[PDB]
Amino acid sequence: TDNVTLNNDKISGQAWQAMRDIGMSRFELFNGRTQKAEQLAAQAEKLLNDDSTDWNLYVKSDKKAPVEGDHYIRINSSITVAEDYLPAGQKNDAINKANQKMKEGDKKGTIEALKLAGVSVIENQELIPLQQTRKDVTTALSLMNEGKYYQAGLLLKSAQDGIVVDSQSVQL
Amino acid sequence: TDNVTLNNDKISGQAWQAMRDIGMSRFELFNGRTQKAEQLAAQAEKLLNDDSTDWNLYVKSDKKAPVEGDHYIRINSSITVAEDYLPAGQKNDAINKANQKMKEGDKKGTIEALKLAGVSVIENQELIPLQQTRKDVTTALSLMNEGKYYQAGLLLKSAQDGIVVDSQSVQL
Amino acid sequence: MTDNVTLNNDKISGQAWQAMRDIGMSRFELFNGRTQKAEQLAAQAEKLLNDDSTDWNLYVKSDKKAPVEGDHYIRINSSITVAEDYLPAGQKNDAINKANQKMKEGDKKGTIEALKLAGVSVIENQELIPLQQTRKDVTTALSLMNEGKYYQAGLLLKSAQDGIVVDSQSVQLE
Amino acid sequence: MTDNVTLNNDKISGQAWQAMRDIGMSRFELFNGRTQKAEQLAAQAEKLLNDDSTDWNLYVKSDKKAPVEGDHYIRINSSITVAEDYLPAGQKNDAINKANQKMKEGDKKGTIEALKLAGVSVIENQELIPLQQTRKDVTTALSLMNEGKYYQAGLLLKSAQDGIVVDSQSVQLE
Repeated sequence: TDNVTLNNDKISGQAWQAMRDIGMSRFELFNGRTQKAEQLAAQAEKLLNDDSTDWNLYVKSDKKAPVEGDHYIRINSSITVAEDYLPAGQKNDAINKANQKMKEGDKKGTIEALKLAGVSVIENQELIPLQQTRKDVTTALSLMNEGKYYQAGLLLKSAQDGIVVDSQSVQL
Repeated sequence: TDNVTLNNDKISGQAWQAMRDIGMSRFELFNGRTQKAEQLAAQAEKLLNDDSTDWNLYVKSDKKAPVEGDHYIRINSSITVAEDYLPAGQKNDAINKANQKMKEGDKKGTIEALKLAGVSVIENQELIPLQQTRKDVTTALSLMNEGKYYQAGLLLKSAQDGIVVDSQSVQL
Repeated sequence: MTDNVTLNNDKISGQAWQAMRDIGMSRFELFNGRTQKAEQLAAQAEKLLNDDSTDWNLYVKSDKKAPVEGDHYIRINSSITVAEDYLPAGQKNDAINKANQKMKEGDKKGTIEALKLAGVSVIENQELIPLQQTRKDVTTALSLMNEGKYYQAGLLLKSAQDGIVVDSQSVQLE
Repeated sequence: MTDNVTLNNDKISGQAWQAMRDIGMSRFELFNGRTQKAEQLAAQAEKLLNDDSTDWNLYVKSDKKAPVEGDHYIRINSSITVAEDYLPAGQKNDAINKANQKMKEGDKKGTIEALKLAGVSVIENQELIPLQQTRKDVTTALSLMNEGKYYQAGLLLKSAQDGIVVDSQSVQLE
């Protein structure tokens, strides 16, 4: 399933699951189960090339991908808080306000109430370069079809090293 | 589903999925969807306390958990290789031997052939303390039932910081 | 503690890098029962970070909004990630030789182009900290140590470290 | 570069820590078109790691099998992870005060017990490297730099860094 960032940008659940599959496929090479490795690599190839999927939904438009003509897409998002010192009594009142804002679904009000609590919020967006990752998966399957399993492991690993984490303060 | 380490120790797919749920639940707090946060926290509570599950299957017996009477369990495993220098021609022959061993399902022969290629293999086992994590999830749900959403976020984060990565050279 | 530069020649604060190292060591010594050593380490970080003979604008990454109003991210480290496409070895080894010559020549843009021909993409990982927010964490951590509130000081030092972010960007020199 | 100790008082190599820092910087300078500076950094790491006036046994973590036959993991850094159970604040703040006094007193075992009463578990993260395998990576990286094979040298420096492992263990002093 798809999730969303705080600014409501879509996150690809399929590409996330394909990154999980790629990592398992590499493990199964070393585990001596080469056919399960190929199946896992194939599932990631299908997840990443699904023509039903609208891949433009997940593109992070303001980040230049390594290869020309490629794009980064979002595959996960997580939260980092950083608390500054505040007297506990004034912080508690501020957090109470934040909690009511979360219950109200007010995202911007949540960030603002948290700011008054000395709390800042970073959003870490995990990204992959879609076409680079597709090419890594396809060449890896080609190497598996040649019996070059270690070399396929190298390509799968490369796809995983292509993941970046873009950490940005929250601006709504 | 369950996976296995190289020595064939079982890995808990449910606890893995509960760690993924915990992290999403914390995000949804900040995202201002407190009820989806509670549902995600509840799914992790059910995954982690399933009495159908044989939790002793996943225990890492030789690692002392923080809290007394608790145990670490395995929730993931991945591979790190470290290549030493070898002339390319003698390495290629060694990798050929390794690839045939992987095709043969011979794990120990794979590690040995890889050694002759200058390649060593580390297994990173991701672990969680089961009862500590259960308690974190339950208190977090209690705090959500009191409307203390930020404070529940703290407990969910603590569960995630409890994850350790045990990296060990492969011995079969 | 001496400065370095990114691939684009932007300055990197070695003082700020050393403060973050001291902050980590300071927190450890708290739990190690050496609070006096913990304070000297945090005091070292505070004076590294607040040096008013240093021109902190040299280190700012201006295209990144800091969490706290009026703050800025500064560069404290740069590292390299490569990603290798599969290539006919002869074609790759040939372009690697070219990229090696460009590195000898000090030709950064030639190095990136040659590595492209070798199927190699280069990412530059810039480690950043929010300057003023980090100074405030250290200063208040020091106050807490002087008040004997050692566990609480460790909380603020940890929070300073969690402010470190890594900006991974594909290399574009021209 | 000076040594420290773990919570259990086992020695930590500051020389090895500094070599790993130099190895990272050396790889960066390769791509930065400063190969001469890259070699000096790797040469610094090699002589830090191979110092035969240093007693490398002091740093060995004997309960951890290194990947290569006859090698050993050595400690290059220690850090702290805490995990806090939810506790009635009054009960927690009370035990934190006790833990703060134990840290002032330099009483490591008292600090751990007091923190337990506060719902706080302490993990010590020990960063390790395989000593001989790391020396070999650096030495051959230097050879590759002298042969003008700069990209290939970066491969070996990267491989040295990927040998770093973190042993996270709950704190047990008695």
